[PDB]
Amino acid sequence: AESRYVLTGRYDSAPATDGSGTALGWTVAWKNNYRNAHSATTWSGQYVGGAEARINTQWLLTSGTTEANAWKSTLVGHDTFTKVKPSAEAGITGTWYNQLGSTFIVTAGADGALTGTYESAVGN
Amino acid sequence: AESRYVLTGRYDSAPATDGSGTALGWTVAWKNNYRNAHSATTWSGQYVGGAEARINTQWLLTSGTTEANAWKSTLVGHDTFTKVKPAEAGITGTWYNQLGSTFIVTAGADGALTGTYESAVGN
Amino acid sequence: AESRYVLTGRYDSAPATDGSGTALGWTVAWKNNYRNAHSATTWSGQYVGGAEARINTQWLLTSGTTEANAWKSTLVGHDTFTKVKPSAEAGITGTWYNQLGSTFIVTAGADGALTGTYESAVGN
Amino acid sequence: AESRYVLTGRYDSAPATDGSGTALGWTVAWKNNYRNAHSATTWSGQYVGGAEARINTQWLLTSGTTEANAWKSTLVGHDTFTKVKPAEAGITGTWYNQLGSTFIVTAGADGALTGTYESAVGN
Ligand SMILES: O=C(O)CCCC[C@@H]1SC[C@@H]2NC(=O)N[C@@H]21
Ligand SMILES: O=C(O)CCCC[C@@H]1SC[C@@H]2NC(=O)N[C@@H]21
Ligand SMILES: O=C(O)CCCC[C@@H]1SC[C@@H]2NC(=O)N[C@@H]21
Ligand SMILES: O=C(O)CCCC[C@@H]1SC[C@@H]2NC(=O)N[C@@H]21
Repeated sequence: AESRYVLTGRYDSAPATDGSGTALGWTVAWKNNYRNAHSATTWSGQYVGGAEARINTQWLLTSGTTEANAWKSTLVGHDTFTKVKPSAEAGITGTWYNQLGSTFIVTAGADGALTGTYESAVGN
Repeated sequence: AESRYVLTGRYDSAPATDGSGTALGWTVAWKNNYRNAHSATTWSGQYVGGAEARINTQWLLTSGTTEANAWKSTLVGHDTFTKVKPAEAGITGTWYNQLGSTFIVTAGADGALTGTYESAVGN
Repeated sequence: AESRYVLTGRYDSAPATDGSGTALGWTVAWKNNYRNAHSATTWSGQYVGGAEARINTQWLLTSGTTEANAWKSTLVGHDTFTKVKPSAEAGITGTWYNQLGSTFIVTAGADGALTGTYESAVGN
Repeated sequence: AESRYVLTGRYDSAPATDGSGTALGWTVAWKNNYRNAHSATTWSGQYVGGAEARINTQWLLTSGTTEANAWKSTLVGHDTFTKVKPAEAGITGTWYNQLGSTFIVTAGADGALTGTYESAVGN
């Protein structure tokens, strides 16, 4: 769909069981079959499980630029994701929304893979 | 392999018709069959082609932490990759950064990045 | 005092009056007359005025390292500051606390200067 | 001066007795008597002394935005400074980064950084 973009990423599929979060990250390149922003975002963060599951992230959004403009190519920010209807695999897998109203649909594989789609409330 | 970790990511497979760079990113979770650092790095940047191609990145390395220690969970840095080992034109290939880490990547026609990463530091 | 560190920074002393925040930043080097962490944090952000005044920031915390360890010298994060008892000068000047329970006492000067003290709830 | 902006910051004035670098940071708000970009940059990094001294930094450039646009308010990058114009040992002096910007700084004995910054880009 016009609003959805592919994501792929990785997570720690054998996380510590000592109270620590589960490290993960993913990337969206902002091209789909409808639009192309010539940019890519990576989110790096951790999954915090339980009934009030969260994925807390920081992100880097790099736009393709000329070399002369490369100094201003990368935005930084932070997103917190809340799971709709809340193992790390089962914990992460599902639909999530962030504070902007963006939506993150993800499946976590047994091998550490993250796959899914992202819809941003802003940009593009 | 002991020192290699899986990566995946995405890149702009139809970059602007105008001298831009090609936006991209990828992730490594630092677990393999030998070690687990309970952490993940994402690199965000752009590929700059030509005679001496480069991938210029900034990265975020998040470690799993308690919520109380989350304030100190994330390192930030910057890596520049070239194909010079301390080659065909394009992103696909073997790249090395300023630390001597090895990034071996395949770029699929429709935007996928897949490969392996071997870090010269950490773990 | 043992818990307090000097800060200095700068703010836009003639900000846009079009709904935009007021850009600012400051630095703490984590040495006082009691402790030295051999590190420094910079906060970069904006002041959002009104009765529910906020300073929203991202920060970089660099520790002194050897060259071999420089790759792991810098932490990144984000702090949101709430004003205790809420011009940009008057708006910014006061006592603020962040989500960690740290406290930021600042005076904004007519020339764009920020001066004050910082007490961190964590680290050191 | 038209192209110079005020900076202040702080540095560790008693760095570790052990080969560390000296942690430091500074801020420029991009308002002077000529222009106002409604933005501020902070540089966080460390000074590495010796024969060819360096200040290695990462920076955050926040622009004043509406709250709705705050997600895109902050650029991040990295600057490396040397004293080579495109000198006495220490932080105090005139430094240049890879963009050709000029950072003129005085380091006070007890941790103050003061000076001016002229950017080769932006504004
Ligand atoms: O405009 C672009 O270049 C592409 C869209 C970027 C949207 C960003 S990604 C980080 C932040 N979190 C979101 O959910 N949306 C924005
Ligand atoms: O120690 C860890 O938590 C995992 C290894 C991290 C290595 C980092 S990733 C960013 C930087 N670039 C590299 O090539 N290595 C380091
Ligand atoms: O441990 C250190 O190296 C010095 C103290 C660092 C405390 C950091 S600064 C960013 C974050 N916000 C706070 O209020 N405290 C932490
Ligand atoms: O355009 C602006 O908002 C103000 C000028 C910003 C210039 C930036 S600061 C980080 C980077 N390093 C430099 O020397 N210049 C750019």
